[PDB]
Amino acid sequence: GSSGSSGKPYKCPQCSYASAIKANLNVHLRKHTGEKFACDYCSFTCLSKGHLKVHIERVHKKIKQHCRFCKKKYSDVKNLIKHIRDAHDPQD
Ligand SMILES: [Zn+2]
Ligand SMILES: [Zn+2]
Ligand SMILES: [Zn+2]
Repeated sequence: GSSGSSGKPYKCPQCSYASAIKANLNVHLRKHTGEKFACDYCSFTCLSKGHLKVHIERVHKKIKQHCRFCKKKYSDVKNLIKHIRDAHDPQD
């Protein structure tokens, strides 16, 4: 059948790494260790801080935002922005 000569079945849940041995997968994961930026919305994690931010702008995008000025929640942040410029419109 299709499945003939398979290899590198073990995949890394941290990156697109692979190996033909479990042990290897373990030692390989050790390298990933270090800086782990977890999401402040879900059980998500990333090595690149810059990326983590995007995860929220793509996953948790348009989340109930609470105005730090009038403690007013807004279904769509987009609006919250205009609001501040409307009600909380600065002199500058
Ligand atoms: Zn890896
Ligand atoms: Zn998240
Ligand atoms: Zn406000």
